[PDB]
Amino acid sequence: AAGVIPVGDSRVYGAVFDKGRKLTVNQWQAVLSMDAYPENGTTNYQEVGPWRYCEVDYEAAQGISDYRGDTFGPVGVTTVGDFPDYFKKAFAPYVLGKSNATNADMLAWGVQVTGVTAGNFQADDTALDPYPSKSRSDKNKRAALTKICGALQSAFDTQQDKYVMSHYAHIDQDKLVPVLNALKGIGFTAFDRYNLVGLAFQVQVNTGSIGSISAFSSVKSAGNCGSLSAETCFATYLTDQYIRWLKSSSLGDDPDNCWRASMALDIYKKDPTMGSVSVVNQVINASYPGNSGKCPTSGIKWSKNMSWQ
Repeated sequence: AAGVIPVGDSRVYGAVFDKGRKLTVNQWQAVLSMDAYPENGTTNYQEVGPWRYCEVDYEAAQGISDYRGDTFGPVGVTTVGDFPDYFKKAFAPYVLGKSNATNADMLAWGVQVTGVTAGNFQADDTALDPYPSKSRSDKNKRAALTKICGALQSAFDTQQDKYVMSHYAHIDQDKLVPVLNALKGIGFTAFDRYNLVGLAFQVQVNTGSIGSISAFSSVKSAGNCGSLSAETCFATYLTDQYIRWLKSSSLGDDPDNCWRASMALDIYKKDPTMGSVSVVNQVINASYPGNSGKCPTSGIKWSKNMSWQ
C-alpha cells in the first residue's frame, strides 16, 4: 500500500524538517530508511503502521519496569517524556493550528479528550499523565491513556499529512537539531561528502544523549586518531561508544541490538555520503539479515569514553 509522505515532499524537507538543508533529500532517504530497519524490520520508513502506532503502556506489556505512558509514532514519543515538546512545538501548530501552545493548553487538551478533570493530571515540561498516583494498571487510568491514543490516531485518520508533518517536525527539533549542535561543537558542519549526521542520528533517536559526543574533542586533541581523518576517526569512535552503550547492562542494556551500530558504520565505509538507500539495503541484506548480526569494535584505544545522559 501507499506510505506516508516522504521526506522529499515539498511540505517536509526544507520546510518542517532540516530547515537549513544540511543533508540532501537522497541522504535523508538513506538515513531514515536505515534507521527504520532495527526499529521496524524494514527499510521502508514510510510504512503507515509505525506512523499511526499508539500503544498504552508498552513497557508494562513487555515486562519493563519504567513507566512512560503512551508510546506513539515513528520515533516513539512518550507521554511521560518528550510529549510536552511534541505537543507544544509540533502537534499544536501543525494539527491544531495553535501557536504559542503552553503546558496549560496541553492540560486543556488532555481534559478535552479524556474527560478526566484538570486536577487529576500531571501536566508540565516532563509529562502529560492522567491519574499520576494511580496504579499503572488502574482501569480508569488505562481508559484515559486509551483516549489519548484515540485522539492521536484520530489526527492520523482525519489529517494524515498534517499529523505526519508534526512527527517530522518533532524529529527535526528533538533529534536533528541536537545532532547538528553537537556535531558543530566538535568541528563538523558540512555533510555533503562525510555524512556524520547519518551515524549520529541513530544514536540520538536511540539514546537521546548525542550531546555526549563532546568527549571526542579530548580524543582528537590527545592524538588518538593518528593517520585516520577527523571524520573517519569520529565515525569509528562514535560506533565504538554506541556499541559499548548497547552491550552494557549498566548503560543501554540492549545487547541483542548492538549490531545496529556496526550496520551504520559499514554503510558509512561503503558510502561516506550515506546518500543511497540502495547501499543501505545492500549492507543490511549482506551482513544484518533477520535483524541481527555481530557488533565488533575497532580495538582503538580512546583516551576518553562518552558519559551518557
